[PDB]
This record gives sequence, structure tokens and C-alpha cells, in this order.
Amino acid sequence: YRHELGMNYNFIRPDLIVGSCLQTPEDVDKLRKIGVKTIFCLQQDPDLEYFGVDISSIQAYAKKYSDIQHIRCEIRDFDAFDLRMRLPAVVGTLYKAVKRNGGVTYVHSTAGMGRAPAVALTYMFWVQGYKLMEAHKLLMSKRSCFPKLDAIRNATIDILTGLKRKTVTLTLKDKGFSRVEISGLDIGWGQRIPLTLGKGTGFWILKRELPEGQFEYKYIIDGEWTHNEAEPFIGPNKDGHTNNYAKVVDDPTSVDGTTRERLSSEDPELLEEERSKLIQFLETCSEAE
Amino acid sequence: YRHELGMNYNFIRPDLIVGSCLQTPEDVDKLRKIGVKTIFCLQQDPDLEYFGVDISSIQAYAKKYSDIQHIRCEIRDFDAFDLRMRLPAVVGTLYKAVKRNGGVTYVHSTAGMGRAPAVALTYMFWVQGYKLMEAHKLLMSKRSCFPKLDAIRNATIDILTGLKRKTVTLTLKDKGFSRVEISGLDIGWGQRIPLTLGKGTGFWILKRELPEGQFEYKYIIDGEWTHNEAEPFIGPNKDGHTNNYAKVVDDPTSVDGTTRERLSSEDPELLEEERSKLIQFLETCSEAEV
Repeated sequence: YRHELGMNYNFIRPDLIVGSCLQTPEDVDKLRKIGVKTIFCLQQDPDLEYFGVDISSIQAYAKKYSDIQHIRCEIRDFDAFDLRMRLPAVVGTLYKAVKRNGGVTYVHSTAGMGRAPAVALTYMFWVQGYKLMEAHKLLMSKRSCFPKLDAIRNATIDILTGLKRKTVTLTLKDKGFSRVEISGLDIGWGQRIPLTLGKGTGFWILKRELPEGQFEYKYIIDGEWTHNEAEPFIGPNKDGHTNNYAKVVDDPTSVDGTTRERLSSEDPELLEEERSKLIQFLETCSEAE
Repeated sequence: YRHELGMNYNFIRPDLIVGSCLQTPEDVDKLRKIGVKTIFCLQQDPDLEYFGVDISSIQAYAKKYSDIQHIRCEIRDFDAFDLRMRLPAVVGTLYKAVKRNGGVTYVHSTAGMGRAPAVALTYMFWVQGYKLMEAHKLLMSKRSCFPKLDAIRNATIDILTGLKRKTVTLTLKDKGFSRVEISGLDIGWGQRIPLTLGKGTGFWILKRELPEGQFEYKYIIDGEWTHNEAEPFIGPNKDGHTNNYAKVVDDPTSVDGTTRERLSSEDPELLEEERSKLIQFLETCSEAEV
């Protein structure tokens, strides 16, 4: 991501843009000039600090014009789980913003290559009425980005079937270690949580409550990134990493489990009843401001 | 690119890896474990110094092991034109090493999302007899990256029919400006060249010698990035930028044959005779392994 090259963006539709972060109050004017009426910011505070972006100044400047509304809907960077968890409420807020403001919608994260593309893809999928893979093919033809299709599929299933959590136990045999923690899982790759050394077993142990799906994680052993060979692992993935994974299954025979299987396909064929339920959920979501 | 997560890589073929930079001497052992016999490093010293990587220690540790060799053959980061210029010599240097060393080859840059995939792709295309787009499809199914297909296509034409530069003139009407520069073209987006104001015309002018291709550029006017609307522009591009572009097409020639239509296409159709000559020429372009 080339910050110094300035704010970059892509028209996906005449009413929808996916782009990088606003850097100065002047960027608000550039967007007003192209008919943007909604600035949908997905950035967290630490993301703005790293590049020295004064968000409050940008917000205050956007407040001066009723023409254009600035909205913050935080999603954690570098965290596929938070994406999944946040998509329902985030798109809800986006859905109410577009209905209220119209014009052109500017959806942005920091780089506009992860969070922003995923949110816009989800919106096109649930609200605009596109098939997932067809909207994906459109987005990719316009902008070099890496949206998490798995996260979008899972958020869709989470709305329709609900969230079913089970206890997941992660273990690592101690070989004279002092400090052991994992990253990824449901806390993201920019974060770590410590495991505890079992007094009886001599294994480092971690317990997490996780919904259905597959979650990649890696160990940090005395400040050394590594995967446990005694636990299931996958890769090298498309980011080039070999990670451990935990898989969570409830019951595929169940009616909620059947819909999960159908909607876990690459291009999920969504029922008319299911599409109506998605909209019903978005109407539940709270308007910004 | 996330450097904190350590070295990342992907097998493209059983004997070809595209990865990110080695960070510690320990990473040589990592690669020795999976049968790597050539570490092919495309990074420049400013790439390494930015991430605090001690390349000398990595080279020294690799020199200790006879089964693995470390080669430095640099290409500028974030420079699509330099990439185009460097490919013949780089792929030629790569080719000689692999033929001698065998085993698994590790092609890497800083992130392994720009230079490294482009070089591996070019290597598969020029040397291993892949069609460009077939090799590309394989690469993309393994690793997320942005190779510059345009740079590879143009380098192929450069070798096969020659690098011929022509004068392009870029102009910008003055409206009380004091400083006018251009970024992009053949210098990259991290560099800029100053234009000169014509006293008679009231236009800022740039004369540039450029080979065949399409060259995106932008003006920087009193510090501000902007495209000239009185000149041809396209975008937003795949990176989210709206740029002017200059287009250079070679003069027609009596010995063009069918070369022009075959090579300019999305998936360049190479004659067997051309592939055979191309590989041979690549060797003559190779650089000292140092």
C-alpha cells in the first residue's frame, strides 16, 4: 500500500466506490466533487495513527456540509474473524446510509484491499441482489484486492442460521519453554493471547469458545513464530504461510447444518426466503450518527 | 506485506518457489530442509536496510554450506520499467544457476508479490516452455500477488525484435504554475523529472526517449498530484489511480514477418525457433554470480 501516492479508489458501479483512506480534510472536497454523499470509514484508531491521519479534522470538515455524511464502522485490520463477526452490523449501517443519502457511496479502509472490498462485496451480494461470485468477478476486474470470500459466506450463514459456539482446546507439549502464546484464531494476526502451563500434563493449554467454521492460528514460542506438528495444519496458503487450524462442526444432518453446506459452496445459491430474511435483519440494524 | 510473520513462500512447481525475503541466517536452514539449492535474491540494499535485514550474515551462512548457493541479482522495487529492462539478464542469470545446481530454486524479493512472481513467471515462460497465461494461471492459484504481465510481454518483444526508443513530447498548459514535474513513465512512481516552461508557447514541456509500450504518467504541479485533461488519460486503474498515458509503437519494418500480431497479443505465440534462440541469448545476458 503506497500511502504517499495519495488516496486511491475505484468505481465498481456509478453509485459505489471502493478505496483507500482519506488522508486530509482536502480529500473530502475531492469526493464531494465526484458526487460522493457517504464516506463509510472502516478504520480503527491505531490504523490512523500509523500513517498520521487526523480523523477528527476530517470528520469536523465533513460535518460542515450536509451534502456528505461521514460514518465510522470499525473493523479490525488483518483479522478474518472480526470481519465475519462485524459484517452483519456493518452492512446494516451501510444499507441505512445509502437509503438515506443516495448519490455515490465511498467505502474505505486503510489500503482498500481487505476490509473495504469485502464490505462492498457483501453489500452487493445481500442488498444489490448480485450473485457472490459474479460481484466478485466485477470487483476484481476493477481493483487489485484480496477480499475474504470465506468471511462473507460465513456471515451470511450466521444471519440465517444463528451462531452456535463450542469449546475448543488447543495444546502444545512443553519442551522447556518460558512463554507460549497464539496469534490469529478469533483475535487476529496483530494480536496475541497467552496459554497456561498445565501442572499435571506439562502441556501448554488454551480454551476458546468458537462458532462453526475453520480458524487458522500459529504459535509464538519464546518470541518465535511456529506451527505445532502434533496439531492439524494447512498450507502454505495464498499468503505463503503454514498455519495450524481448528475446525468446528455442529451437525450437518440438521436443517441449519444443511443450509450451511448449501451456502458454503463457492457461489452460494440463496433462496428467495433467505434473501428476504437478510433484508429483514438489515432493517433491524441501527442507523449511524 | 507483513514482515513480523517471518519468511513466507509458495511452491509453484515442485522445483520452483516464489517467496518473501530471508530475515535471519536461520531461514537458510528452513530452505535447506525442503531441498533448496539456489537462493535467488532480487532485493536492493535499501529494501534490506528498511526492514533491518543483515544480508551479509545471510550470505556468509549460506557460503558455509556447499549444497545451497545464494545469488544476488537486483531489480528496483516498485519500478515496472526497471523490471522490464532487467528480465533478460536476471532470467539468464537464474537459468545458468538452476541448470548447474538443480534441486529446488527459491526466487524471492522483499514481499514476493511483485518482482519475485514476475521473474518466476518469466522463467517459466521463456525457459520451461510454458505459455505465458497458462503459467500465470498456475501462479495465481498458488499465491496472491501482482505480477506485471505488461512488463513481461514487453521484455519478450524487446529481446525478440529489439529495444528501439522514440522521442515522446509531453505538454502542459501553464496557468500561473511555478513547479511542474512528471512521475511514472520510465522512472517509476517514486521518482520525478522536472519540465521546462517554453517562453514562446506558455507550455511546460518534457522530451523523453521511450521504447515500444504504454506508459502511465502523472503531473505534479506545485506539489499536487494531477492528470492533464488536455492529454489522453485512463483509470482509475487496478491500483486506484487515474493517469495520463503515452503510447509508443515501433516503425513498421520489411523483416517484421508475422512477429507483430503474434507477440502483441495477451498470450504471446512464440515460434519454436524463437524459443530456442531466446534461451540461447539469455545465457549471453547473464551476470556474474558474485
